[PDB]
Amino acid sequence: DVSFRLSGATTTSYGVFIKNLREALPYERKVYNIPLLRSSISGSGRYTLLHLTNYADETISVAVDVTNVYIMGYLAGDVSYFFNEASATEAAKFVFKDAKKKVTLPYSGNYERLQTAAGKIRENIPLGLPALDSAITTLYYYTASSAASALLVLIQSTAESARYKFIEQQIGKRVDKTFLPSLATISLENNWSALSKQIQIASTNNGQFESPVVLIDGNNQRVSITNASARVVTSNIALLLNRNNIA
Repeated sequence: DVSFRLSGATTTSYGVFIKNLREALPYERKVYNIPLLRSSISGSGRYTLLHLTNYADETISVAVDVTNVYIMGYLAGDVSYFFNEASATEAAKFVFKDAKKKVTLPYSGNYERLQTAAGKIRENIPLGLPALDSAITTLYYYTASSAASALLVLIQSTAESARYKFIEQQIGKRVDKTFLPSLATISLENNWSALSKQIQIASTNNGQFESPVVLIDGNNQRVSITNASARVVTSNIALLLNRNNIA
């Protein structure tokens, strides 16, 4: 398990949290020195917990599938909450088994499903440490009408930062304020599977992608990634989704 406390949080402590998170995940090997997540894992071993505490010292435990960094649900005291989808329903057989009340959220963890539930797209949902604190509080008290937005903040602040150094850096920089994520940040999130697949193909194709991955750069400019020498591959992506889990 790994923990992150908002009270006393700093750019450095957020980085340490993300490093601990990445290191809590088992990997098959490294491709271009990037950890390759496992194809599959048996029962309980497939999940890990992140204990997140807000400024007010209230904690939620978040269940994460270690093969894909997908969040399954979370626990607040003795009430558990799981996404309305197959993966989460399976996770519930193994995690938070003794919760006294088990709530099924009215949506899956899919970005589009969450955005529709939140009534806002990621471009307009603030991130940064104070945002993560607000999200934790919202989830701890389960204010239903704000939960989808809180989950979008939570997912990006844990899974997306773990997957990309760039995202980790952006979120960790905002300690006493919030910010709206750039199209580049969102582009990274949307293309994690594609990038993961192409990097693995490149490893046995002389660094060449079979199919280009189109991303939006810092200047909102559209760019096409086609090989393992790109900066996104050499200096950003921190975890790779196993090709076996990519359709």
